[PDB]
Amino acid sequence: RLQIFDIQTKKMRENNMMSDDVNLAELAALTKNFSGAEIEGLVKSASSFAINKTTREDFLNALNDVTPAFGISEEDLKTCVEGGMMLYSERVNSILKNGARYVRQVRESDKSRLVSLLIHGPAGSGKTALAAEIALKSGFPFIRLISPNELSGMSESAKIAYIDNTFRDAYKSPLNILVIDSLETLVDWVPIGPRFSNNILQMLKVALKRKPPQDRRLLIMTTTSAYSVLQQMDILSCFDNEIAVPNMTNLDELNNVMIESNFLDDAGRVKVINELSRSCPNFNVGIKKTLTNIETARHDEDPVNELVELMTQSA
Amino acid sequence: LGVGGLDKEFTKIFRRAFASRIFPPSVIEKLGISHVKGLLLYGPPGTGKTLIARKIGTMLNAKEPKIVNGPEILSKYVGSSEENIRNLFKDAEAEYRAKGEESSLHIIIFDELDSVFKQGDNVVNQLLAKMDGVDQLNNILVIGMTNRKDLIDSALLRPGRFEVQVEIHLPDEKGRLQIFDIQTKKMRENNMMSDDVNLAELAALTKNFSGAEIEGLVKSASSFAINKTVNNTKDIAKLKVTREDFLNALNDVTPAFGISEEDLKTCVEGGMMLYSERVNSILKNGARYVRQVRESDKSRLVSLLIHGPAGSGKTALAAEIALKSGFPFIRLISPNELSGMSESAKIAYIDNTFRDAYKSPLNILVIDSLETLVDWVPIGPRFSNNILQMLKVALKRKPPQDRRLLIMTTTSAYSVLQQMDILSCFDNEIAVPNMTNLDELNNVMIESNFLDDAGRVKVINELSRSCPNFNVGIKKTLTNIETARHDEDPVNELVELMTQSA
Ligand SMILES: Nc1ncnc2c1ncn2[C@@H]1O[C@H](COP(=O)(O)OP(=O)(O)OP(=O)(O)O)[C@@H](O)[C@H]1O
Ligand SMILES: Nc1ncnc2c1ncn2[C@@H]1O[C@H](COP(=O)(O)OP(=O)(O)OP(=O)(O)O)[C@@H](O)[C@H]1O
Ligand SMILES: Nc1ncnc2c1ncn2[C@@H]1O[C@H](COP(=O)(O)OP(=O)(O)O)[C@@H](O)[C@H]1O
Ligand SMILES: [Mg+2]
Ligand SMILES: [Mg+2]
Repeated sequence: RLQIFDIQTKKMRENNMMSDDVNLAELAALTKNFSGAEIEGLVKSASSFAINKTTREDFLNALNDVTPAFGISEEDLKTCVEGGMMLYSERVNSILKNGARYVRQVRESDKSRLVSLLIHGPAGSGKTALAAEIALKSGFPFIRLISPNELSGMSESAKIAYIDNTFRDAYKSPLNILVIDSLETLVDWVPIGPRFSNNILQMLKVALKRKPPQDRRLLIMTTTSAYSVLQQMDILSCFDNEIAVPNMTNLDELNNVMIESNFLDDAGRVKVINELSRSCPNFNVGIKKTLTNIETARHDEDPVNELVELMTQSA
Repeated sequence: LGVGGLDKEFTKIFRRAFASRIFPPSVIEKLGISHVKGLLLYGPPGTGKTLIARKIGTMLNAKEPKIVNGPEILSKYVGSSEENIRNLFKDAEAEYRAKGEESSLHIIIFDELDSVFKQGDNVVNQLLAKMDGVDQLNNILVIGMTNRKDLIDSALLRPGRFEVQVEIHLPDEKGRLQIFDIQTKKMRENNMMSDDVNLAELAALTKNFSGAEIEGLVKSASSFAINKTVNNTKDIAKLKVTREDFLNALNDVTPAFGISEEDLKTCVEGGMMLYSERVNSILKNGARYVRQVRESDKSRLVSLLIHGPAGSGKTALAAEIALKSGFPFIRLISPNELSGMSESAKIAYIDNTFRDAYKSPLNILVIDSLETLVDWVPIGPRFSNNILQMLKVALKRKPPQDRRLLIMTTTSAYSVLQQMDILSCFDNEIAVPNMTNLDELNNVMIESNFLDDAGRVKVINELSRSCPNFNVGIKKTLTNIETARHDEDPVNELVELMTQSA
């Protein structure tokens, strides 16, 4: 990419129309998966800044207007899928360190060019947020997620073609990561029949075992909440490891979350725990329920007496 | 003359199709016979069917053959398609009325005939009318060429229409040696070729090549020598191609009907260690089967089913046996290749693959995920019946004319198949078990150089009383071995992962 920058900026350099503070070497590193036309567009946008004013900052600002293919889907992953992250238990830290180890292994090994992991647990635990958070810290150039929102209102034939085209594009960068969300909902599962589409299932089953070409590598993460259903369709031999995400069952974790969420002074935080000590000592709820009950209690006239009632109802 | 290889398939053609034209009309009328007016040739593409016709045309001093393309005729408009047929024979019609019996021979060539039957009738009727009906013309000879003889309707093969039929095969070692001489005569005769180039050695390296590929190889070899001087510069007096040029050129042309080595090497095999006696026994049996195939006449078809627990390592043994065999033709029909195709498309693809497999002395077919191809699901159960019968029939059929292939398929649903009643198709069964002893784990850890012996013994010490009755396949064990290598505490992580997997 350095030579492409040289070719593009030779004309600018040759007429002393370029500042001396701009270094092309750093630009050659900032643009990680750009093409020639992308560099041309970047140069044009940067020159537009100088033209409109009547430098390095011009290029740095132009970098914010051009988004390349094979880039990072920052908005979809960051905003919707992550709305808080607090270490309420040791298991979260263990899961995060294992994920980091796997991410580093994928980058620093030749034998492992394809790793697939399955994240399953009761609904509302937070599987999807962990899946996206692990990928965000990796820093790989390419990241994409497949969720039902993309396939809504489509026919089956278009669905297969779309997924196959995405997987085809996945094999054209040094590093890739893919996320799959709510596997059961993608296949249109309803238990009365049961009813579902078999072609999509077979296509996914074939895809999940294929290896990339030319010393290339990619990582796959999937999230599910129907482990038994997947057991019925005997596709458990595709994933090389599993991770379990349980719910909360101790009052200490609830206290830690309450402290992290800035509920109120310690006086009432002690009273809530004291009441729940003998109200229902064996509650079992997820993070999503608690982080919405805390939100609900804050806006009420009697937060202490309302949060306890909500906890009793949920349990 | 200009044609090498085919020797016995040319004398027979000349005996029947052309031998009569030489003699004077007097003796022919004396005998009371008639000249043959049809001829059919079939074989794999790019093997030299038109060349023999053109070269045999020159001996008789006949007019230069005309050519017609079947798809071209069919694609044009209907009116022009009907009109153009009468144009081909115009010269023959004129010269016949001009001279009579003493006219010269005219030869016409027709290519891709089967395209007309693959669906058109007007052209066939007009062709037959000019050569069989009351409009008989006694100065033409029609030659038809097709790659699939079974599709031509039997009505055309009876006497009076395409009486003689011939087949063309891929060249033998002698054929490749002769075609190389035919190609390099000009270079040899003017001293532009080195003395270190040996053709007898070149003949063996190119195994399943056709004539066009040999010509392209010569072209690339010449290009290699030419490029070495440019960058035009007057030095061209000692230009002489050499062996190294052809050896480099060999790595440039990839033939059809050839080894798909990339799929065999990259995706399937990435590690192989003999940790037990059973692996050695399996490999020995595979080698024995290969040698049985190579040096026996009674066995021309062998099919095997390798079965075991999911993730046992099935796909690795098959590819390892296949690669060491050294066969000219190796191929796989797998869900990766069939992905995204329709049902009828799948049927046609499988049929075409099997037909192509019948055109080499030795072949290997690897069918991957047999239960997945049929699209089976235990819930219904659901499956496509039509594909099942195709696969059931194809697994017993024998290749024609003393050819041989080995089919191998892998599955993990032995109960489903035995229920389906298709277990009579497979000649033999092989079972690959999982690891059940810690001494095997010790060898697995040792041969991968996981870490030093001091920490090596500790893992065994811990597993001795952690969980002595583990049962895990090679894939999961080797993945855990590698995933524990990038951690701060290899021992605890490895022990916990291996215990959890069990
Ligand atoms: N440690 C944590 N792990 C997961 N989620 C957390 C954590 N701390 C806070 N949260 C909050 O939990 C909320 C619920 O998680 P998330 O949105 O990932 O749900 P989910 O498991 O994908 O949901 P569903 O099962 O309905 O598909 C997130 O908005 C996140 O803000
Ligand atoms: N001796 C061996 N036998 C089998 N596999 C081995 C051996 N040594 C190492 N391996 C590794 O085992 C891994 C598992 O192989 P493979 O994926 O083909 O198995 P499988 O049981 O057919 O898998 P699948 O679940 O896709 O059906 C391969 O990556 C190979 O690297
Ligand atoms: N035995 C042979 N000797 C020399 N050249 C051959 C031979 N067989 C095929 N060829 C090459 O094949 C080319 C023509 O083949 P082609 O007309 O395509 O036959 P078909 O169409 O029947 O496959 C020629 O360029 C010729 O050099
Ligand atoms: Mg989910
Ligand atoms: Mg396999």
